[PDB]
Amino acid sequence: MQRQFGAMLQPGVNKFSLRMFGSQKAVEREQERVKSAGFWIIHPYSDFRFYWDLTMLLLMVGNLIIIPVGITFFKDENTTPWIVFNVVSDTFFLIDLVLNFRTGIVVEDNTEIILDPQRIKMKYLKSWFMVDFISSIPVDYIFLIVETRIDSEVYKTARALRIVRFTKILSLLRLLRLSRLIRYIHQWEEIFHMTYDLASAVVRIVNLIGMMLLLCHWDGCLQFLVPMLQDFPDDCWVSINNMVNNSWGKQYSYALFKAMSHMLCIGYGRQAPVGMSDVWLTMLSMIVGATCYAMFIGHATALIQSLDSSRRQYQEKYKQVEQYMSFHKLPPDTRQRIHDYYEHRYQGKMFDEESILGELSEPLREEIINFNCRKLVASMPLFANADPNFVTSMLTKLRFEVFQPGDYIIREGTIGKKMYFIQHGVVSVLTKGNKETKLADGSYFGEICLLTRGRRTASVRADTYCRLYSLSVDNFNEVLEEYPMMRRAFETVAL
Amino acid sequence: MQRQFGAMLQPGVNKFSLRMFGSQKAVEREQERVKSAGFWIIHPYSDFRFYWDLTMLLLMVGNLIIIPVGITFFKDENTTPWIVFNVVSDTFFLIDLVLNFRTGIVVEDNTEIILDPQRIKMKYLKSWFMVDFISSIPVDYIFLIVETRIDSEVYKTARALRIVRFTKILSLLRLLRLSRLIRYIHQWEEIFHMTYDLASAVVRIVNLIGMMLLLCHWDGCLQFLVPMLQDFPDDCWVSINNMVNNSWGKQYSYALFKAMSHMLCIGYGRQAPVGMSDVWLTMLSMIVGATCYAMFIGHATALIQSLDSSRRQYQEKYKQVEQYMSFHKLPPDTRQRIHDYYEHRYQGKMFDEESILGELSEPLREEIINFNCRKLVASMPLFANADPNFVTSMLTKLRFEVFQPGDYIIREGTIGKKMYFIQHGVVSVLTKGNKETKLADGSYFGEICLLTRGRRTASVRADTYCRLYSLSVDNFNEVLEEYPMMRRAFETVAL
Amino acid sequence: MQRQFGAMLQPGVNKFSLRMFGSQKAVEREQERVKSAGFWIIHPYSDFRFYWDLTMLLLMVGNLIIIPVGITFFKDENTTPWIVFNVVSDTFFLIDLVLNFRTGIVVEDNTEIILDPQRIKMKYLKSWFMVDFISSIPVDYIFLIVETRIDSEVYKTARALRIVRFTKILSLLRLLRLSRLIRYIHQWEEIFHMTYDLASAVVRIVNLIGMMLLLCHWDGCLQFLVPMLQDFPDDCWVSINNMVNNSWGKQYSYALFKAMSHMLCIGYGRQAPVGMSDVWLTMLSMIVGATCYAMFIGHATALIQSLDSSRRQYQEKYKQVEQYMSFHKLPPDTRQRIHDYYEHRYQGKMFDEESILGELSEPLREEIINFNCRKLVASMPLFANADPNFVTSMLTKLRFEVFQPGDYIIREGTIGKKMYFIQHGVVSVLTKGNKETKLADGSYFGEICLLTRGRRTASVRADTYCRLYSLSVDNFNEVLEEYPMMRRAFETVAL
Amino acid sequence: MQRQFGAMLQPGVNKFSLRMFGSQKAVEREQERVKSAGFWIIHPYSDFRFYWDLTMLLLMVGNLIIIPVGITFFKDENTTPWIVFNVVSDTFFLIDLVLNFRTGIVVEDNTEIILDPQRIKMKYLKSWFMVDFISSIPVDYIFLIVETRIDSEVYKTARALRIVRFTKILSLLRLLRLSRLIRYIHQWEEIFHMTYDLASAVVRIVNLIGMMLLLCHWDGCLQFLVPMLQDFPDDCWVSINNMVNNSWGKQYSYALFKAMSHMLCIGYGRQAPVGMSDVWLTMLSMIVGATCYAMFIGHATALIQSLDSSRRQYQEKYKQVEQYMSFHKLPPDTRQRIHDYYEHRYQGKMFDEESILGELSEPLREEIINFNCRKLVASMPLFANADPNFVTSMLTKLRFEVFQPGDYIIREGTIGKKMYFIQHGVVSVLTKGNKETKLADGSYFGEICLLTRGRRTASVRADTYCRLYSLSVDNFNEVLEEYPMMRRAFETVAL
Repeated sequence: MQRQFGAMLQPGVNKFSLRMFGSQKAVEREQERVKSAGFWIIHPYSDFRFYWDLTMLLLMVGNLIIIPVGITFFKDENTTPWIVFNVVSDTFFLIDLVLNFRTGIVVEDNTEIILDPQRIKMKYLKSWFMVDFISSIPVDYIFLIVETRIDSEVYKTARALRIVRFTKILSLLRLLRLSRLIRYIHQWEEIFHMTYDLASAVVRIVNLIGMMLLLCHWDGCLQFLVPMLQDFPDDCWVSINNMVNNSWGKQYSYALFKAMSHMLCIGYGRQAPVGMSDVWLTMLSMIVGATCYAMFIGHATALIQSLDSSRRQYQEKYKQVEQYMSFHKLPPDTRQRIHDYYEHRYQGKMFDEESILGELSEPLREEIINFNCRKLVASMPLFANADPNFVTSMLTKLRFEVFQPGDYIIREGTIGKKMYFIQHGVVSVLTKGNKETKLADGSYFGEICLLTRGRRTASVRADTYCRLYSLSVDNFNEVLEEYPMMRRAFETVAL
Repeated sequence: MQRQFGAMLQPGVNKFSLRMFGSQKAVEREQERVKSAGFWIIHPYSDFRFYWDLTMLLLMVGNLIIIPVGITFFKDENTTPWIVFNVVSDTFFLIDLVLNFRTGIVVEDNTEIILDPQRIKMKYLKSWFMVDFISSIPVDYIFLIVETRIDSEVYKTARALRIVRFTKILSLLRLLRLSRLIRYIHQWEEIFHMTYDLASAVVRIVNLIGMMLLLCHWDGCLQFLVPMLQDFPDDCWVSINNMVNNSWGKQYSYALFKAMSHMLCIGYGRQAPVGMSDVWLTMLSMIVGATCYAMFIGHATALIQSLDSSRRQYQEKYKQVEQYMSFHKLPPDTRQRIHDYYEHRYQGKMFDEESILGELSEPLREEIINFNCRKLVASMPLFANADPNFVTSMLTKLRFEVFQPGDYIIREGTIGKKMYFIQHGVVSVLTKGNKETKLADGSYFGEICLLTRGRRTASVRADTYCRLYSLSVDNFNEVLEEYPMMRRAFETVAL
Repeated sequence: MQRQFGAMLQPGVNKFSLRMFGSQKAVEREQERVKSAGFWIIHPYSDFRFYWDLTMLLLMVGNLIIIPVGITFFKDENTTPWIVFNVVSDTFFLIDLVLNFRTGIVVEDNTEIILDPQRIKMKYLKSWFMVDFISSIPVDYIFLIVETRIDSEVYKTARALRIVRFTKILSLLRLLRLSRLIRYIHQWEEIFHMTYDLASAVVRIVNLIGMMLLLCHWDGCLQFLVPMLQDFPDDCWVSINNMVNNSWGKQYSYALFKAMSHMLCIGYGRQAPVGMSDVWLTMLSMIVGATCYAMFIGHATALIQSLDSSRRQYQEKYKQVEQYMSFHKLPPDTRQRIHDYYEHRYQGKMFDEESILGELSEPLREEIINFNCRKLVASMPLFANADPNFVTSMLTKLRFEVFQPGDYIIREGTIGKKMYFIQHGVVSVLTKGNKETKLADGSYFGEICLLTRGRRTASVRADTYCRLYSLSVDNFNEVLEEYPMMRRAFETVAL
Repeated sequence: MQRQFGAMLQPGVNKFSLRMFGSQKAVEREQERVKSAGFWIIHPYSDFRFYWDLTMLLLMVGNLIIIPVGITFFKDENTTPWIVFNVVSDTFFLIDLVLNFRTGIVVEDNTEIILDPQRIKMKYLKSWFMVDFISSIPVDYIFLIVETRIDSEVYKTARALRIVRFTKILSLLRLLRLSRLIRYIHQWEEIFHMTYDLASAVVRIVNLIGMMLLLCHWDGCLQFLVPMLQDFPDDCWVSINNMVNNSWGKQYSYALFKAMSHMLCIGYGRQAPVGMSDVWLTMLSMIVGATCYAMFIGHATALIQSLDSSRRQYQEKYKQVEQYMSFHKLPPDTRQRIHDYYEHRYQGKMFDEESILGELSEPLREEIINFNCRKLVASMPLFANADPNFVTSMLTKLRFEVFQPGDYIIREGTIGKKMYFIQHGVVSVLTKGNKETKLADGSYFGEICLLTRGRRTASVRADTYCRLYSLSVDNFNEVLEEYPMMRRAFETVAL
């Protein structure tokens, strides 16, 4: 299958490519730009790069956990499965270092992914080649093989002891795979922000919890490593606690306890540090742990301030309204009225209807307005015998309004300028002759002033917290400007 | 009373139901939807569900406090009132587990509360049945009765010791009632946000203080439990402190001290942990306590940033104005003038008058404007002999303005465009002939240019920080457009 | 002087009364409302209430510091200057308790200060009378005198030892003066927010530092008090450290060290607590100190987020612009252009010119616009021979604009719509015949299209980051609408 | 070179001077104001002041690190290179104190840098002369020389021991160079905010990390100094740890460990403090360290809340939209539609197109609109045969719109009001006769209603997430108002 390998390196059409490049035609143009690049160029949004980086993350986490425990706590680090594990890992990392010479580079300074095979080489050499080249090759086995090639009988004096100490130091160059771990996790978390829309504070605090666990683990390995390379002098914390000859589990547990004690701000180990190794290592672990815990408090605060943002914005708005009422020295009755109005208008959380209906497109706006109000405008017989385009063009002019119980919605004797549709609540129509009718949901009132443009003949008082839709006369005239046939029909039926 | 039991399960008309469903008719429709559901379906907004969940919270808090202390610190946990307490509690929790098969489920993805008796079953089995079924039945007494049914003489060897240890482990399955505690507290705190409008940061920090006390209590019980199940070896913290045979109060006090020491970032107990049980338990308590204390700092910061939000927004606005003055390199005299203006305009706290008067309804706007200005427009004799509808339609066009002492409010010789009403402050009218009159609160000036639309004939200088209301000529013409009779009356009286 | 005492109780005219009540007439009305209240009613904004509360704060701070140290660390608390100090203090506090029956109460629910002498009595009894009545009277000396009146020879048995312990407990009822301390400090800090405009975060963090010092001091006194009332048993921290018989300075130093160690998250004292007194007292001090330190981190964060608010808002705006450029996939050259434009437009800090000039009054707006631009519009000979009212009405229509070097400010061949005035920068005018002139500060260009309304005849390219003022043709026509004489003059001179 | 020295003191034309003073002419005016000031006045924005302050910072950091270690840990502080180092340092600081009498003072209350040689003297004496005069002169060597001049044989009794103690105390007056360090670092960091636009939180947290390291270093020196001046009594921490006679490296390491332990909230040293020196010094270090660490948590939180500000603002906006959908009780299908629309409109991050295009200048707006849309309007044959000024004036009226798949972009039978250009996506044109054509990127539709102003004849449905540009009929008429020749050409070609 010489075509399937060429297909997997190219960025396939998925949710991510359609969201990045915009159209399917742009993704096909990107596939053609990968095709015209050269000999087997890997695009960093493909499927092969994804599954390869997934296997590399599942290998790097295991390497960064297993390798310091294998180096520091065990004495003979030349057993057969340990060498097998290191050689298999370094084989995968050399394969990844070769494949980095064929992967495109996503630059955040443009929308142009670099696919020039010479320019990716001249960028990867100038950016991240030295770290990956150190962390890929087994420098310790190179030093061991070269030292035994120089002297096959090197174990005569205590110089071979220094060779073993320097082997254990050079084998910590495999901890520079953290750079590739960080660069792969950021590169795929940006993609998963683009696709799935997860909260940014959750992602950053998961990243920080991962780094805190990894640094606590490395510091716990380090505070046993440095007394181990000094052959456990009588002032290190290992020999003071008489735990030189315990099992490696107890050594790792108590060392990780020292690291976590100086990380989460508790302290100490058994006693205070004594030797000059332990004092400076404890100060290093204290600096690293206090920095990581301060950043954890920062990410937790940024997470908590995004949980109730709408209700927080509501309370900021209502404190501004409290200041407005205090500035003009309003009586407390009106303050109770305004408080009840904001409790029954926004229901404790802030939203701006005008900006939200402005940001939406046209069919979503029409769909929301239809679902809200077409069941109400169908109940009026002036509108059921008209153009559906007239109704659709008229529904945009409705305004949502809220009235408290006791309010005069329509005061009798004024110029009628608005027509009201009832969504929720019960109103009372007072007319002359001491007649008081009740209107409820799905009803309407104030329609004579729309047609005739006269004055008010009856009062309307709200009895509950009424949610109403309003239609002005001027907006109705603007709707009649485009539809003159229904205007002439209203002129004839008005006769 | 076969009708009262059917009435209490249905959501009664209260402040909460009227605020959720909107109208009383919608609440009656919800009552009919509960009635047409099936055999005795409980609606989760009712009164019976409220008093039942209140009794369950008052039982769960007592259970989660008493049960770990009864398990870990006491030896013979088969005394009579302890068994009575457990059986009465588990009877109530089985009754609650049965009643969960008849409670509706409030889904936050819609406004449709599920009342289908088969769909609530198929949702509760797929969501939260296993946890409540474990935490309801006394699994420990089942294991004890079944073990004694298998072997009535099981106390011969030390196998019964293992049976008692496993009984004390299985009796901690009653601590999964925390799930029902959390789900009931969130479900009723959402309702009490809807009704009473309490600050969200206060509610969340009370929730966090509750969880911190409960986790400190459970960790204090755990750090005595795990050395107790190992029959107190000579490396646990209990036998090192020689407090195996103290009273249970001293044991609980010092264990809760260890838990709270590793929670509020202090440490340690007496000495550092020694055995492998204590090291990993101390690391667990350190992780839990550091996480809870970091979240406490986060909630405290989110609480503190909501206390002076209006004054903080004022200071952000004034720092923007300081940058505006620094950008155009204004002289310091004008900077002192602008500083005094913002001190005497907003009085240290930010509020936007135009947006607030826009967000309100029509009668509240009319009520605020009447209380502010009808005592001022009644003092002008041009307006006392006019339509009250004219005055009411004109009062909307007033604008609030503030002038510093030394300002020329009206400069003589310009086109008169505004008319000013005095709320607070004393102004000086300078005219020709070196005549300087003083005007004060309730007075007015600049009314000749409203009627005649000519030019200015006298200067007006502010002597104090004057709060004034202004009325433009163009807005007055717009008010006269709708009321032509008062316009003709002003034409006749102007003659 | 029977008039001076009546004058000092009334709120004098100062910066504070003029800012609260608005006008001097309102302050005189408040003085008349104090006069018509009754027999010597004290207004809480007066001068006497200020100097009285100042002396009470300077007495309460001394009492709350001296009294616990005198109670806990000294044995014979019946020496003569100690009794003199307590009697003089309690005399002042009884005088303050009497004067609280004549002080008005500032209610935050209205702008109406209560001055009814019966209603202030019925509010002060229902609000804060019990705490002040306990903290005012010397309950310890009452108990001592009554106990010696009951039995004059009470020192026979060890019952008098219990009497002395109960005397030292009852003498801590003087620590309820903290309520009056808090209520006076909030009441005058609100007034000093109103007058002097100090940052709110600074005031709240000074309040919190005061409470942290006072609670650390009280906890240090308490952790010596409770072992002292138990006659120093052999498990308290005092007898373990062999510091029962040291001087009181060393006892207070080490006790305050224990309190501050459990406050600022360090711990412990010498060893872990042992007795059941010390364990629960250490847990109490840990809870209080961890709460106070978490609130200190919260107030420090709220202080730090208000230091660079303008530059933070600038960076939020520029990150939105970076997202806008990333969304339309703009080339990097235009991104560098937009970056240079925002560096040379806002200079790293956000300010909105239109909203700031809208919020100001009319003379400040005229003063800023005159200082910015009258030196520029005087240099044009079309405007120096015109009405100063014409210039003043025209200057409002100028717009501030910024052009990068390389930009074509005027492109030749278009419809001339704007006229440009130069504030800063050097532009190049290119015309036909390959002629390139340089214009600099105080010059102007594009004035022929203002008069004639034709087309462009020469190009203008910016050579530096030019700050310019612009004047449109349509705004110039709007200025000519009100001033027809200068329009006719421009018609004649244009001929 | 008598001219080069006069040139270097004057502010040269660079990026900073051109950004501050605005124009090169203003910088030449500032050079003339420096020239007409007096005898060799140094301007604080020059090059000489920059390189001088750079050498002073590189000297002050070395002095504040070396001087306390040389004072506290070494016994004979009169060796030759130590005296050479102090005399060379104090010579440079006296030269700097002389040069402060010739440096201008940048005042933040205006844009006028003070260059009056008498007024800079009378400001520097009243502001910062005493601190710099103490920190410049070697007060310790003055006291030593004067004491030996008074008595040449002063080493007879133990009074010379007191002289040496007082010499080591007075030699800590060189630590008042911290004032000049802070005043130089703020003065140049303001300038580097003006030039290079680095994030403010990064700069403030680097400043705080510097102060935390310096205060930890000084506290570590102090907690050895105060036991050293008491000749190491048997209750200090030095003699308890038996480390009086160790090397100075071990003493400094363990003292810095005590300071850092009480700074990063860990504690203690070996044991608790015992003597009254150590208790109060430990309380001082605890207060300083807890304050610095709380400010570090504050700066870290302010840094973290500025990292994802755009995505945070997007999530706040979408939570407001979730509240809007919950308020009107929309069905979940429309909620999924609105969620998909905001995922495909803003792509997870908030930006406001209208405000951003309003804030830009005219050529940047034209350049962005040309790059977005001139490749689209060139493909329409109605526009390729027209004025390029017509196209340039018309391109401003395009609006960016986004449609979901399934939406009817054009519904057949309505009044045609808009014309649509396709940027991304594939649409389907349905017409009568069951004909369905596909249009893609670079195509256009709905142009007949622009010319004729009739009704719709075919439906257009979106099949993908289409990004379109729209052009209304009314905006097209407004474009034709200014260009009547192309309007007449469209009238003729429309025939």
